[PDB]
Amino acid sequence: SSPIFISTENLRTILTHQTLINHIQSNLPKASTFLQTPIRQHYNLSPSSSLLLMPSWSSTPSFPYIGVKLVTHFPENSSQNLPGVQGSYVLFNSTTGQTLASMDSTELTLYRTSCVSGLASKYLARDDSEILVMVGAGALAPHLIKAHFSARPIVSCATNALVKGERLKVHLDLVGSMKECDDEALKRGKVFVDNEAALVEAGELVGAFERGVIKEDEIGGNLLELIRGDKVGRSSSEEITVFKSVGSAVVDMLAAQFVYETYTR
Amino acid sequence: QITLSSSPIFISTENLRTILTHQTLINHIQSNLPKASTFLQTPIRQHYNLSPSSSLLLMPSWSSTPSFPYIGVKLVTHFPENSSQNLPGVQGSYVLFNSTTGQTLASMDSTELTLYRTSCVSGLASKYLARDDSEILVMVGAGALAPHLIKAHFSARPSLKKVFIWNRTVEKAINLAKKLSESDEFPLSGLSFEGCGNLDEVVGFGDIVSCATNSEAALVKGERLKVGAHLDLVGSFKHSMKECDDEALKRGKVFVDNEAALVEAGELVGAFERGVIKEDEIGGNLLELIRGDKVGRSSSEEITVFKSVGSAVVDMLAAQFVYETYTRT
Repeated sequence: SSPIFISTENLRTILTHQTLINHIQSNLPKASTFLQTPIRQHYNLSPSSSLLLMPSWSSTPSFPYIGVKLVTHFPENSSQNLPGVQGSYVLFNSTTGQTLASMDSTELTLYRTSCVSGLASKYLARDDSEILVMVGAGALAPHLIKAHFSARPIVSCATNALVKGERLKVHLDLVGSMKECDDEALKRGKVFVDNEAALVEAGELVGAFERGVIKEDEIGGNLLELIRGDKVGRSSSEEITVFKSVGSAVVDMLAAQFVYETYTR
Repeated sequence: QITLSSSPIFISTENLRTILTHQTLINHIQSNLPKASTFLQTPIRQHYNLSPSSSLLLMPSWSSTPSFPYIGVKLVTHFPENSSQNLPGVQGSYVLFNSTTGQTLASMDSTELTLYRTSCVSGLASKYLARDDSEILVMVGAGALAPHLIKAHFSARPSLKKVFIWNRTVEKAINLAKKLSESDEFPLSGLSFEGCGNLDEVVGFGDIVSCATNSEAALVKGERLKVGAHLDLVGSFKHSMKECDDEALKRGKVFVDNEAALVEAGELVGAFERGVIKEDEIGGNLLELIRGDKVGRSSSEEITVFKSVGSAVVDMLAAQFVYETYTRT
């Protein structure tokens, strides 16, 4: 009857990066087919504040969920120990319309992006363990450690610090807008993204497109094509791979669904 | 004053019921409507056709004025064919945020919150429009809104002594009257309740006539209104049948809960479109009566009419009241 409040500790209890990685991996094709995702709604609430509404839904009974992410951006909060990005994700039953569950948007985002990048390591990191680099010690760091270790039982950039392509050992995992890689960390090899939107949102990508170092033909594919195998992952030995993630409503929905479903057994 | 939280708080419907009373919410609306209306920013709603038979609405509002530091988003789903499965068609959640820092503060059921907000807007309106010697309330409709509206009008007018509850299926009215008579609730003991099946016989009894309806059989015909009656036309989301005829608006002075009623109330729009009333002659909105810019009941013989749709500002007032009361325990 009632919707269920999933606090942050509930999220940490029920979720594991391994199982969420596998869930995303096995359901991203069908979910990307069936989920509807309108453009986001953005409102600033004051010269320094903003609200974002991100709905999504599938009304095919094979995936019966409506989701709405509500996000506040208060950047100046960072000048006072306050977090800039906050919010809640609300899940509804798409057959009856009942509110099913609500959970903290930023924690779910941590899990979502960390396991997306872990699944990307599944296709693009070479089979090498205990060799992990992490740039920054933000809240994303333990999440990304656990995800990458689940994938590869590589250097992940989640805090922002600029890494340069001349240093890198002969996989770079960029989390999404401040400089993260030099112009030609994309020189070395094949650059992959989580979805089409990255091609217009990642500052480094379209910035490298400005100066003409790479064309859009030269992008090696997105996470869906790699999962499916339509575009090949790592092919060489000491090859170059990078994966730039910006996020998508579809992965947010997959994660919210997994939380709610495995919480209710 | 007390317990704050850096987590959002889930206020259940049962929590809503033990937290709110109709009188306290009436007073909170009365004393904070002018403020909130001045400061709240409400852009156009967002509507999404989810399916040939279902839709999603998002209504955000915010005030970045620290004397009223809240952001609110009402998320509402409409699944009309749910009535075929004996399920509710209008569901959703209200999410409240701190507008100074941006943190999520509380979430609550939008449908229950709407019952409380709608009923208490009508009751507050009664304090300005119903005669203070009102003794008889006629409730047209025995649905979910009816007990709320009875309690709100009684808190508005404690001189009330008899309630007549009409419903097309009279047994629903008799059952509700029986339950309210045995209720034991304190804003309900100095009252008698009676169910009836013939609307035309009892409309003339009402010093207050409150209508929460959506059918042709529930039409309140203006000719049968008693002199000095106050007629409370309660609108609900996705309910579009006329609650009264043109004569009821012709006989009385018409007030609205806010300006949107003048374009959303089917009754008003048809009245305007046929010449029975004239828009500039509307008595005023609830904000104007509260702040004293327009007077309400002018005579003890006058017919008053109060038409309400809803407003984000009162949604926000109710959600704010629930949150702040929860934190003040």
